[PDB]
Amino acid sequence: ASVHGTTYELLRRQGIDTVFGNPGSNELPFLKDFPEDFRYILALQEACVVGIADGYAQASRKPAFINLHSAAGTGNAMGALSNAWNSHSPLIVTAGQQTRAMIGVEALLTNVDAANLPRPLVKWSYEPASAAEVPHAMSRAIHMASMAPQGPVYLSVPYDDWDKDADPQSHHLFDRHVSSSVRLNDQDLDILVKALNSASNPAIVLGPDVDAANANADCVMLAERLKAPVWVAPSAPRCPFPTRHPCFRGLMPAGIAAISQLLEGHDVVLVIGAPVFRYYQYDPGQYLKPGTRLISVTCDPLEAARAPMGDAIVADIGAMASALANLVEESSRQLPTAAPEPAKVDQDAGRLHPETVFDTLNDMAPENAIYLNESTSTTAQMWQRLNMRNPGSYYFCAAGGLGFALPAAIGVQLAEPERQVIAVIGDGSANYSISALWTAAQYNIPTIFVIMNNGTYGILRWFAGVLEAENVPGLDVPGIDFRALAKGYGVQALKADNLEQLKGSLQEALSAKGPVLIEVSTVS
Amino acid sequence: ASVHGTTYELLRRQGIDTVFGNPGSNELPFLKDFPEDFRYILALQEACVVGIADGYAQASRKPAFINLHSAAGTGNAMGALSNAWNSHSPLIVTAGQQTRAMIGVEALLTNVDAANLPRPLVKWSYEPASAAEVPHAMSRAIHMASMAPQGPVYLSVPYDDWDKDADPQSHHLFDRHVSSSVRLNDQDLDILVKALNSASNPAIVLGPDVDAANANADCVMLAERLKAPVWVAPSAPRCPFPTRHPCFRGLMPAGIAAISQLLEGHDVVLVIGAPVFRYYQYDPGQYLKPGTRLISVTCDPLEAARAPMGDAIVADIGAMASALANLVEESSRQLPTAAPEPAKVDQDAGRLHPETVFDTLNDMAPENAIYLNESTSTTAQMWQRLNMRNPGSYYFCAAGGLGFALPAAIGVQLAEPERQVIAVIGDGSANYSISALWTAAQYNIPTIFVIMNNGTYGILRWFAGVLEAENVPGLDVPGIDFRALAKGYGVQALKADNLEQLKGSLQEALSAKGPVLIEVSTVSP
Amino acid sequence: ASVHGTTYELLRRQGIDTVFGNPGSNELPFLKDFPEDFRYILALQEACVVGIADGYAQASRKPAFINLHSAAGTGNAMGALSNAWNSHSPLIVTAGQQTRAMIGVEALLTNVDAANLPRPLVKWSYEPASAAEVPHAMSRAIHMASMAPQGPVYLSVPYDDWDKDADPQSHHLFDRHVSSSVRLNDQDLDILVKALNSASNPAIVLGPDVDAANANADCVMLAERLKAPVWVAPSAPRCPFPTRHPCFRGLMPAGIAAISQLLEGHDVVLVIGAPVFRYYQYDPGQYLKPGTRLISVTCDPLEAARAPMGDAIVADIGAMASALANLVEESSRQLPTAAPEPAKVDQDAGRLHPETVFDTLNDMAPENAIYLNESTSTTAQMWQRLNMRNPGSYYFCAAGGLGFALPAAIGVQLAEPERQVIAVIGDGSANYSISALWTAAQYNIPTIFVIMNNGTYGILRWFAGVLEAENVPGLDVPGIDFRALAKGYGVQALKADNLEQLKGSLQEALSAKGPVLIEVSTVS
Ligand SMILES: Cc1ncc(C[n+]2csc(CCOP(=O)(O)OP(=O)(O)O)c2C)c(N)n1
Ligand SMILES: Cc1ncc(C[n+]2csc(CCOP(=O)(O)OP(=O)(O)O)c2C)c(N)n1
Ligand SMILES: Cc1ncc(C[n+]2csc(CCOP(=O)(O)OP(=O)(O)O)c2C)c(N)n1
Ligand SMILES: [Ca+2]
Ligand SMILES: [Ca+2]
Ligand SMILES: [Ca+2]
Ligand SMILES: [Mg+2]
Repeated sequence: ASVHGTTYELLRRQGIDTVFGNPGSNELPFLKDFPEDFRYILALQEACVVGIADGYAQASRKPAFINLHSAAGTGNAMGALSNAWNSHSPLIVTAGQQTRAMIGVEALLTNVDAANLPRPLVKWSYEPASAAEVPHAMSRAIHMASMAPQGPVYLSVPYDDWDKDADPQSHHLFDRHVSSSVRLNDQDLDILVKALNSASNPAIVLGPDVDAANANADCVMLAERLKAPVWVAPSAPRCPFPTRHPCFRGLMPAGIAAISQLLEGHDVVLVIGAPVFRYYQYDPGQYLKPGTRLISVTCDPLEAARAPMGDAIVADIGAMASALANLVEESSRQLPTAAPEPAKVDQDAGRLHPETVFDTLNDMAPENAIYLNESTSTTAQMWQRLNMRNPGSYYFCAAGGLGFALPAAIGVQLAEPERQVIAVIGDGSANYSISALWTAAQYNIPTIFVIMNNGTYGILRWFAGVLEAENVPGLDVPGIDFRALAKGYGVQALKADNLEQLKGSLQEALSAKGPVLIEVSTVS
Repeated sequence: ASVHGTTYELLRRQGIDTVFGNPGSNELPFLKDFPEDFRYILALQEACVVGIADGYAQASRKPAFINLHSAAGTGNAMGALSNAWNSHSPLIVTAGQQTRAMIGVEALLTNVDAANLPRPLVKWSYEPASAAEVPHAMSRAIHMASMAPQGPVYLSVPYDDWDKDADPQSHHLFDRHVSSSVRLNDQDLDILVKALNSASNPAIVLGPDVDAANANADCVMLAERLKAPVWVAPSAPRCPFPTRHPCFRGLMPAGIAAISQLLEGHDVVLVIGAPVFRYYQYDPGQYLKPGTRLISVTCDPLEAARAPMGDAIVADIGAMASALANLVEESSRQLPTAAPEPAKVDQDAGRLHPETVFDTLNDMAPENAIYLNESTSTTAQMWQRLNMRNPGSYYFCAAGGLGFALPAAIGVQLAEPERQVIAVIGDGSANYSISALWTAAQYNIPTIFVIMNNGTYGILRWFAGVLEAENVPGLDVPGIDFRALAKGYGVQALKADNLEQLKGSLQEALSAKGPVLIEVSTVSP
Repeated sequence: ASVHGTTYELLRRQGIDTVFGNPGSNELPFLKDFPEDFRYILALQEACVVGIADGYAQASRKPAFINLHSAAGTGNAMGALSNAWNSHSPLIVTAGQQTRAMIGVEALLTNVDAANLPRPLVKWSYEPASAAEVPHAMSRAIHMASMAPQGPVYLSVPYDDWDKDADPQSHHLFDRHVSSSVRLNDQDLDILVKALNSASNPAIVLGPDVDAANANADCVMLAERLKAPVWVAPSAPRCPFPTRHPCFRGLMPAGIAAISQLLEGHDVVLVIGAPVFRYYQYDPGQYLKPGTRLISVTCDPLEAARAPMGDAIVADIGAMASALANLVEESSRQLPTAAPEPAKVDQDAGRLHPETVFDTLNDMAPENAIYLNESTSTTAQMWQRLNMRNPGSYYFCAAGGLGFALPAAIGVQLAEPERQVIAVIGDGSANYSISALWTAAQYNIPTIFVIMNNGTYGILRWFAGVLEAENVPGLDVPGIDFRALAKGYGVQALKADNLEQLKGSLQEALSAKGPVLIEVSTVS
């Protein structure tokens, strides 16, 4: 058997049947004789390729396979990999390398010191020392990406390797099962449950790894058992809790003082599946107010190590959430009261307020809709106004790297064809991966794109105000016609200059058969 | 003085007055109080920001300054940095980092292992140990970028550093002059000259570093004195020789066997300013045929070390080219036999052949026009059919990384407002950096973009053909409206479905005052 | 408080009270005002510092703290870090950096690209961006080194940081508890238990991580339950099992074909706490013969991902071994019969056979002795002839990096003052970290060093034979007088040119009160 055949059988047996790519000469030998049982998803830009695979991996909760072209292709994908690292996305990234005979002279398309290129944004980077080693390296890549903490991995393969003969003993690779679904030992776990039962005013904080492990339901039960208010960790890449649940308290502000102030009065704080903490703005103060004890459960050793306070437990979030939810006593305390419904903002017949857009989406979108957010100046309003009952309903670039939501929305839609994906993207962020639109049109992926157009870098303007910075250039982005951009890539475009038009467009988009883009004129 | 004021004074004193950027919160403290003598050029994407800066640096023959945001921004620009490494572009890439007080907890926007991120694609990568060191670090970066072999450098700066006090002794950095324009010592230089003089059949091979050093004229004199045929190194990122000069033989095919054959018979082969060699396709054979002696002159130690044959000299192209040009004696040998004329290919009144397009461009474009090529399948024909007699008249992505030409065509146009830039770009390549068009509109850079739309990844379909590779997915890119994309970013758009329309389109484009995009319906392979 | 005080308090609160080091100017501001509750162990060389700390960490099953000088000091120690990586030794390596004001100009003693230097032989490499962060960085290092899979970490600190003001919120670091004591979920653990109970002919293979977790007893129980033969994985760094137990089958030869042959007939092979596998010699063949299924329990994701065959479970060895040992049913199968005692080799009145030396050590050493092996050409003989009943009784360079055993023997002896340490080192290996002897004499660490002198690189001479390689230079090391070297460093020395002198020297050595070195004349 050839390395080519052996490799595809490996992918197939490990449950991988989709290839997200942008091709090059180095990758032709691998793409040739493409298995009929495999699917290839072309994106025009590498940043788009990874974004789409990222959305697909996250929604499907399974590793995604990518094929890029040498250093140039890998390089273009770097920004996307930065997000994938933060969101623990299981991405197997392969890139074609020059033929071994030509690597020495550094011929054109040679990926120099290839393993080093994507570092430090991957848990594993590797180039095999021989063709026969390739299947085994691929097997390594598959399990490294899938083991906790999940993350992107990198593999470089010289194009001449694929036709070579593969080692017959590679058959042992096909059916390897690697598990990391583990939880705290019985003894220590009982001590933890003791502590939770004995707390007089517990609070719970959930991060994206809860949604990734589909432990949302288990967390809901745990909260109901402890009668505890629930928060989502700051800078949230996902949503791990029904946002209308009486326990839900909303998105924590990404500041040190702000968070210790919020947790004040809570004697024990259970953090599940989140870093402690993913702060953003400079907000000096106490990490925790005296009287508050923090206990962290995380799947990532790097997160437990760098937390500046509290105890940490490194385990699988799914197994841990399940264990706790089923072991804690039912507290007699009153169940928390659901937060009040957001106030209706005053809306004239002009440009729409971000609050109005969200309220309208909430009224018109299906109950099982999936939202992506890359509208940076309106994130807070988005969490308050969208009712998200189900898991996997929200995605936001995990490292703050723009260009994520647009291609990811296509990947997510591909992963969940029964759920309407609605991406809310700012006029600024939209340009980073605009060409992903073409993939949506080409593969009939009925994703809905809502472009929030206020002609500027909203968030940046705000920051410039709180720093008091004057004469800052490059904050404005006038002169972009997004309907023409969407026509450029074969996507139906609509405009919403006002509320009347916004409802009309939303109704039309929801009904349309293919992907639709709506340009909304929002206030500055 | 603040680190902010000191750093801007250093850039000012070092001849930098332009900043290509895409801003983020980590960079606000730096962009604030933007000096009135500085000019900021905004790009919607990072790849686009770097590409434009690259074109600007290569055409101006001076280092370019870039400001990006954290790892996300730097990452988006990696593909572009691969090209820049290969073309020795002097680029100074600075990226904002999180406040020092917030790095430890790895807050959002922290650039982890910052200096490691752009490796191995930069000459130098660094994050200062404190605020006061920032100005010094910036100096190191400026000089690392400008010193032979020129290249991109990376500097990460925590945003809280800008408002801090600078070391008073930082003033010593302002007027620092560093020179690397050196040449072979007199003794060894005379020996080399003697070799060239005694050669009975020398050949010359020029690389992109010749055009970078503006050594084209000196190389012409040298070629004329030696009466030697002149070739351009394979995968040529630039043009270092008048393509219509009688010594010019053309672009070398990127194959080991193809090159040894072309050089057969030449007792002495002098290679100037090129890697040896930048092969591409697998084309196994002899590196050099017996009886052929090769001498390479490079400014990059890495190039001299990796060459699989010949002697090498690591020196400044400018100085070396000038020295040799004026040292070699005039040979009485006869000039090289005149090269045949590119045939006028068959063309009906339907979709245009790439050759028809190049012939028309060469007939209508000004003598001092600058071309940028990102049409991968038509490169060979472009070189045969375009008369480029001046320096700085050609750019092609140096590492083969697509997404170069479009933004770079804007950078080049900015650097040379008196020369008409004409980007020839395949429908595939055009998508990698499409948003760059917005920058041309916003700042009214009158670059002309010619999109060769054949609906496919031409070069790939061909390579798949020779490999007898059947059932290869992802080679077709149908359903792309480029006039609509141009409109989306505010650029005037025209279309050419046939020869007559192409001519009229070019005429209109050359008389336009702003950027113009022309979608050309070319024949699919 | 100062960064200096805060830091010593953190180490104190985290259980650290010993600094192994070799000082430099960059380390003076750290070492000044050395806390009275801390002890400092000086070594003449860096490879020796880390070797000693490594031995101490392995034997105490706790993280060892190290202090080295800048780049030159760190550099000198990288061979030893190579062993520590393979042994999963929890070493916290700290190295002084130039003052922040001088790093830019690259003054003398400046550690350029400090974080990159130790890579990739460390779990985590870091240099704080400010002095106030030093304490937090130290916290990360401590936890990163202690979390499974344990291993070495590296922190570079500019010497001017120590005298700076610490962040008051640093107090949150002091009592952080981080646990990775985890095991497979009940559901999946039940399936594994069933597979083991239904096994018709199971075998067990143990690695060094068993002895590290002190799960030896649990493994014994598991073995007796299942009535299964017990191997030790190849290239063994430690001894995870009593070598005279009825189930004990010995150390597996370090080859592919040899191991699959040995496992032939066993339907289920359970590998615990070992890579799969640490092969050495070139022995091509089947990874496993048909009919043999393999299950591996490892605490290291890198090991699980790279095994060429079998299923894997990534969990804590201590927790998993305990659960399994108490869950599996008692088999009705007949308990294996103990391996027959090794034959007595013929010994004339001249030089000594390695076999004779081990037989004599076994006869005269205490039952709780601790052996360290650096006699590369006599490892097999050593495993068969030494009866090691207890945990922590054997150590061997885990990456085959020589210069480990001499200093490590000192570290182990320091960690275990009640157990006699006996290091068996070849004349060749003795030279790599010879100056370590000084430390044993300085602090009167009564380690016994047995030098096997055959005046050559035995193992190398043997390998040159298999490859029929002739005319190989540098294989002989004549003219080394080890008694004079011991005298040079203040250690009592004895000689043994024959069996009668071996017995004599051994009795005196064991009766000795300080360290002793015995030079034994062994056959070629
Ligand atoms: C790749 C990348 N480039 C730049 C930034 C910095 N950045 C963050 S938000 C933002 C403005 C986003 O504009 P828009 O999409 O309009 O959101 P708005 O603030 O207008 O709601 C920028 C430039 C980033 N986070 N990632
Ligand atoms: C960033 C990047 N991605 C992928 C490739 C591989 N690649 C080389 S040529 C090519 C197709 C280019 O098509 P087009 O621009 O239409 O030129 P044509 O071949 O059609 O003439 C691709 C995908 C590359 N060189 N750079
Ligand atoms: C630092 C280091 N250098 C070299 C080697 C290679 N090596 C392994 S064993 C050996 C010879 C050891 O000889 P000795 O300690 O006398 O034992 P003998 O083979 O004589 O029994 C060498 C050179 C190594 N493993 N580590
Ligand atoms: Ca905006
Ligand atoms: Ca094309
Ligand atoms: Ca020896
Ligand atoms: Mg890198």
